[PDB]
Amino acid sequence: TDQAAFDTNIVTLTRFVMEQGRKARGTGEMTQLLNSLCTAVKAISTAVRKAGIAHLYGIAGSTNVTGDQVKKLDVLSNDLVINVLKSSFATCVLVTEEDKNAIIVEPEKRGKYVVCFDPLDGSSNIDCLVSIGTIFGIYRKNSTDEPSEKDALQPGRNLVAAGYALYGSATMLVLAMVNGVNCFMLDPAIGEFILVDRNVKIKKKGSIYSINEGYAKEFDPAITEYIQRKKFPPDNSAPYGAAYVGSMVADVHRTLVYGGIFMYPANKKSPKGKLRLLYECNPMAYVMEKAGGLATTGKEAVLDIVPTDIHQRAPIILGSPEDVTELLEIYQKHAAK
Amino acid sequence: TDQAAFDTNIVTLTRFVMEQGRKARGTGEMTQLLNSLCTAVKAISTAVRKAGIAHLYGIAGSTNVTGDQVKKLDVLSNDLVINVLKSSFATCVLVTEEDKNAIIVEPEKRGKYVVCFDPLDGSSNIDCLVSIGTIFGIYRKNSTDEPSEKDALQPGRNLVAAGYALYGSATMLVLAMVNGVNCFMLDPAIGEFILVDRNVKIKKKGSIYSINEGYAKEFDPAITEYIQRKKFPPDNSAPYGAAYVGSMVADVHRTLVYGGIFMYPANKKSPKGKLRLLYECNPMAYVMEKAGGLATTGKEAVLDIVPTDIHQRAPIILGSPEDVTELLEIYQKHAAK
Amino acid sequence: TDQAAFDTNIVTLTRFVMEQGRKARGTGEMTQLLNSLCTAVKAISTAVRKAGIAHLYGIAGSTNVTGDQVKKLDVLSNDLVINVLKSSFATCVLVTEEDKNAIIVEPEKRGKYVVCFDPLDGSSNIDCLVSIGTIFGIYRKNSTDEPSEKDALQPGRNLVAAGYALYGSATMLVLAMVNGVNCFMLDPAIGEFILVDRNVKIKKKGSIYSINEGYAKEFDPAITEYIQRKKFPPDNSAPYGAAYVGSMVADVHRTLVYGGIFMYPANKKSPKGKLRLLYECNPMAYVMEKAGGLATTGKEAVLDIVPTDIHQRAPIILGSPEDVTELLEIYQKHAAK
Amino acid sequence: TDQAAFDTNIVTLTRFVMEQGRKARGTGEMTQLLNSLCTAVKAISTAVRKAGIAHLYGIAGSTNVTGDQVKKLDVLSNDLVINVLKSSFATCVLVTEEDKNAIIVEPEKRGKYVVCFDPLDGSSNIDCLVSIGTIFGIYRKNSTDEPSEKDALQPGRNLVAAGYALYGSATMLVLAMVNGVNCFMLDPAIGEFILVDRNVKIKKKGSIYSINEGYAKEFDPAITEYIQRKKFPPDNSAPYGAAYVGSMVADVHRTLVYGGIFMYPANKKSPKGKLRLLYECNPMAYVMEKAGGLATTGKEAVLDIVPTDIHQRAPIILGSPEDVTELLEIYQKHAAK
Ligand SMILES: O=P(O)(O)OC[C@H]1O[C@](O)(CO)[C@@H](O)[C@@H]1O
Ligand SMILES: O=P(O)(O)OC[C@H]1O[C@](O)(CO)[C@@H](O)[C@@H]1O
Ligand SMILES: O=P(O)(O)OC[C@H]1O[C@](O)(CO)[C@@H](O)[C@@H]1O
Ligand SMILES: O=P(O)(O)OC[C@H]1O[C@](O)(CO)[C@@H](O)[C@@H]1O
Repeated sequence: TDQAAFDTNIVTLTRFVMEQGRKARGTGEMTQLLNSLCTAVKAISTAVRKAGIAHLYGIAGSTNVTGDQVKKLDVLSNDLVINVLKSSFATCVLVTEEDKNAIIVEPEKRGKYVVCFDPLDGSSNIDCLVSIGTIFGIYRKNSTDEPSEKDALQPGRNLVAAGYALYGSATMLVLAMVNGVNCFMLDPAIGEFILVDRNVKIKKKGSIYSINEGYAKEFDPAITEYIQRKKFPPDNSAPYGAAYVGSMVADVHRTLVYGGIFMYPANKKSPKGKLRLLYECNPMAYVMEKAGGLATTGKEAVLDIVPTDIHQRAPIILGSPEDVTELLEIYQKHAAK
Repeated sequence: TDQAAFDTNIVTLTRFVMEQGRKARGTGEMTQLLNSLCTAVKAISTAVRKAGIAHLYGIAGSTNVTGDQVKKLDVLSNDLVINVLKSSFATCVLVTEEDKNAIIVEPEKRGKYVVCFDPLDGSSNIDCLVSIGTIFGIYRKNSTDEPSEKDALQPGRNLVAAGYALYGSATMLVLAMVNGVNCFMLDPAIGEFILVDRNVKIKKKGSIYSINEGYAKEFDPAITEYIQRKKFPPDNSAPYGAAYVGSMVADVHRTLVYGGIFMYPANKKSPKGKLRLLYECNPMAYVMEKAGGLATTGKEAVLDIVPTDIHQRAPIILGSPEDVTELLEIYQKHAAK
Repeated sequence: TDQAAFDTNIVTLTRFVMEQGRKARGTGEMTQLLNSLCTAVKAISTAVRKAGIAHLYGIAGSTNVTGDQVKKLDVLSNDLVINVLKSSFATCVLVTEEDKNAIIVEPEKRGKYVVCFDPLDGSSNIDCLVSIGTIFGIYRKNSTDEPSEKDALQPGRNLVAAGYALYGSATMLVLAMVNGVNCFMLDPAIGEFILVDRNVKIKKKGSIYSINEGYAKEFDPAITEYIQRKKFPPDNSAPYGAAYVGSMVADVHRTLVYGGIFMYPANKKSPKGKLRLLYECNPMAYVMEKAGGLATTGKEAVLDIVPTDIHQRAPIILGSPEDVTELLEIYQKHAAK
Repeated sequence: TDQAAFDTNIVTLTRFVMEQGRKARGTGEMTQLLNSLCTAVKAISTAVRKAGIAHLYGIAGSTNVTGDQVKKLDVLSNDLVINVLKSSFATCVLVTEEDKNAIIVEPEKRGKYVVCFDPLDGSSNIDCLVSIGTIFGIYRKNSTDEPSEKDALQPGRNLVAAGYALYGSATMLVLAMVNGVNCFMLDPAIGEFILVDRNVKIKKKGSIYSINEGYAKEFDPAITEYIQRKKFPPDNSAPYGAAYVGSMVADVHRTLVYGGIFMYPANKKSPKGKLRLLYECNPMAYVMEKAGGLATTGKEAVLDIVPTDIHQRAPIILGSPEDVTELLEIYQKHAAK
């Protein structure tokens, strides 16, 4: 249909819960949440435009000496991305990798929305200005009793909203709850978030794939098989392209468009991959599923584990329900016993 | 005291009610409000950097032909500054000058916080880039029954938060409720509001005054008396300075600092002045009082009238409790009968 | 369907100064210290507007630093300029307010220009948060001599252009040249003082006087037996309004975009006015007479003054041809005995 | 107490190019089309990043505009550049991608430079929202002749500088000159490509190859019987990782700030590579060999190519001295029969 109108309007993130929220007859408590992170999708959004060199220590007021000499900004990100959560007065179990374990919230600033986020999708190789941003997750807190680190030990299948934050050039927060996916391209001129492509649905026939191809030898003859099919497509087909930003997001957000498919299991160096799942190989996985995007580990659906530790890691391979789920009959071609 | 610390923190506006709000054991409903205006203290904040010439029609997507040929942006301001209020789902009586009368809110997006604002402190003479911004007001809706235009007919004395928005260079939202005043200097780099001088208290001994001195002849021998005292300070004193931006804000925000005092009654041309009080000669008046700032009309305390019409206008003279209230014994020197 | 978004042939100051000097093979060295002056102004806007991430607000504590009575933003904003400029080499002589004695740029550079200015005049009135600005002229000199203070000593009728801005609701760099009055507005999207306000000439007999009537008893016989003239135009008709910003910078702005009577008479502390030739008289006033707006001092004029000190208070008095000629005629007639 | 806030002697690109050319009286005309090229890039960052107030998103409707397969941001971003540039006069010759045939700038201007470029290469990969960029070289020519296509036809070993940027997590304008590799980062606070990343040279034998292994069956004998070499370095040790951005621009970036093996071999649709001399080979590759990083094509090199068409696909293959020499040695040895 065609009628893309003129201005006098915007679509923030507040409105998304401010609106849908009451339609669910509630408190607007679920919302006390993500704004603090919305406020973050801009906060660090811009930190990297500067993160490069003469911008951080001194030239920004950085004095909370954290680390040995391998970082500080990263910690500074989450360093306000912590109490900000307390500033919402509704935080329960503030789940964060930065800390060995979470931090159980004080009697006062407590709710029933356990935020489980990665305060940084390993920006590390920030020296190139690649596609990175924020990460998060949450549960409507299943239990009741004095919240210990505990409950952040919950599957995405019983998690109604796990998510990231992509600052490419476009700071665009794709918010999604237990119903669909929706991106909020920000507007700095107005320091305001603005939705853009109303509702997302995972594509079905891609053409680019993601995993690390720099890694031939060590990989397995089951994954190093799905590989063959792209390179050497079998019944007279055309070779799958690829672009590996390296990132989980910057490749698992391409998936949100054109046609990408991450592949990343036990890299042999590591027994499961490189994503500390509970706020790594999950937020994305969840967002795709709502969108009708079949997420998984290759040997297990990413949203269905008994979280055997907070900072536990895991694999994720998702994209085209024909292409990413194609690996079933690849893992199922390599069938020896 | 001295300990002005380093970074890793910010003080928005959300937090002010998100925080104080629960300390009042409520819904966070009062807050669904002003964010939409917070979102505005930035929204138009920047409209004037452009408002000047090659920025508006076409070059911004302006097509909702309002007026004869004397404006459009102004209407465009409030043009989104309207439904934005509906986007909060808690709006009752959206009070706005732009319209002859308010607009009574539909059953759905209704609360118990009647927002009474001036969507524009007569920017008109925008051709100079002077000190202007937003305006507002609100009541915790006293009645109950089907809200007609009605209730926006309420005194500031039974109004717990009337306010403006000053974009000088510094977009700084001084929020205040029934308890004190607090300004939120924005940060565009993060499109985020940031409080600055914790708590305000009206000064007591100024040195600059505001009213229009271009107007000798028509003024009265009671106001054209307070005048004498400044020009010709009596018992061997020094002449009061002045700077009349022209604006109500840009002079009644100076009052918030250094030492100003607006004077502005029936300009004779008009029977009460030029401020359509209920969202003009009031927001400020109220903000000063909390701060221990004695507001008034000269012949009546600005926060105590039976609102004899929505768009009704009125006078306001406030500042130093010795200086602005000095007029009592001036109005009281000119005592004839 | 059709697509429309923005300007793709933008008129950058760089682009008018790169094509305006073509009247006679402009050499291509004017904009040298112009785009090099530029960056400074461009920058200083967010001083008053922003806080970086923390400015004077937070760093040590509320220490009683009463040993001086001048803000610190006054040297970081000055040096910056005195530093961005010398790098284009074109410098010759230097004179400011936030400095002392004539400082120069070695015969290891040098070009042909003598910019006389003030870092960001007003400063203090940014505390009351007014949208103030800054005066700043430049010189194309006649000298084989090594930069003595006697070199800057030239009246307005001998400059190349005068310039200033006002970081108010968008900075607008303003400069006067052989062809007239332009007005460059600033795009923050890219940080750009673009020509979006071409030529500018005011209204012949503008109904708006200008000055702080609070100084009533301080001015000489003219202005006074000249004030009520405007108060109630002897012609019985339209009396003058007043939007006297309060801060000198805009005292010239608003007026310009209109037509009014701004000025400064010799009072008590000012038996020679107070707004220095080299930085008030020759820039803004050179902008003015050249704008087609009469500019005055006291009895004499700015376009003809030679200081003893590069910091010599030369009065100022300006507006529309009729608006000010009336007054110089006031003087004419006020020759008295 | 002490006061600290920012830099007050900033190193503007304008300021390095205004002082770098002093090696021998730089004439002061280099930065002419440089600050005039500048504004364009400076601008184009918010194309991908912003939407003005509305871009392609909202204006008419989702009309099936399938008559073409190239975005519209491709001409507003091009023209803009081809328009900001001609205004400095210094132009000589013009060659792009988003245009056709040699377009020039009349003998009513002209200067000495021939900037060959692409408006914003990548475009499309901004839909998937990747932080892409743009290649754009410039020429200081040898010609008494009237601008024939035969004039641009010069290899890299005959330029004055090559340049590009990547509007990713802050645009960084990058340009190579007689003295080496710099890296100007962009301050949006004032819109400034400043020198905050001085000199830059990579790691000698960088453990990170570069290219889309998805193209496996498409490249010539070298890369292939060269791939597993890096997969498992014959030295048994450290195998190469891969952060192949996916988009050519950063395919040169990240690498640079590290050390890797980026390249492009002649495949099916590319029996002459695909990344044109005048805009891929001579800019970025001139940036490279001059960066101290071996740059290649196929058998021959970029620094020595003469096109039939100003749009002639010249392959590209580059990285660290050891990283690529191994490969040109691969060719050496791969002389075969
Ligand atoms: O090892 P690679 O291929 O460079 O991938 C980068 C990895 O680092 C991270 O940023 C971890 O923080 C992951 O999300 C990501 O998978
Ligand atoms: O008439 P003056 O002195 O210029 O004052 C401007 C007036 O216009 C307004 O902006 C009205 O919108 C008032 O708030 C203000 O008092
Ligand atoms: O009220 P006063 O004493 O005339 O001071 C205001 C004037 O003085 C200044 O401080 C300097 O001229 C300006 O900002 C303004 O023009
Ligand atoms: O996966 P492919 O087919 O090699 O395409 C990606 C490459 O092509 C381009 O589109 C042009 O080189 C670049 O962005 C990138 O280097």
